[PDB]
Amino acid sequence: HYQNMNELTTGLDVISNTNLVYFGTVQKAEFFTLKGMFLSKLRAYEEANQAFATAVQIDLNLAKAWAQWGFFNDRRLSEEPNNISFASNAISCYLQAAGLYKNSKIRELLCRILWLISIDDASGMLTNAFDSFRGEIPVWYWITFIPQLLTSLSHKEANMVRHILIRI
Repeated sequence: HYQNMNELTTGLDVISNTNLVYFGTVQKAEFFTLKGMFLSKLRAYEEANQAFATAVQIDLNLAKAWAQWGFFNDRRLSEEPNNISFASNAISCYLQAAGLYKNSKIRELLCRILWLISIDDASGMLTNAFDSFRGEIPVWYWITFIPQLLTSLSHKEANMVRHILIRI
């Protein structure tokens, strides 16, 4: 039901009502994201955000929970003058959906973060939150964007691109 707009007013509650006891939380977050991302499409600012904010509490994994909150912060911050530090949340979403989402296409969100570096003026909270991650990063998957990451060396604020360059 993710397409076909008109059923989204009754596609939310038709799935948000069962929520059984599933002998383990290997799929609870994909519940609390997917109906939550039905609230991402239509303008529902608050219950999608807390639904993602509790689905991220369930496993701290299955990075589509980390991703679609990034797509929803794209849907928010594509609509306002983007001087504010509200995309630091988005770069933390794409970055902490980049590493652990393994063995599939990361080029959408990694090609997103290569643009989100250069909205940098003038808050350094973007590169501070970029520096704030610890864990795994897709060492092999940056390679395809390495021309676009070397002709972005020439611009200012490349002192965090060097962390991507150094392990390649």
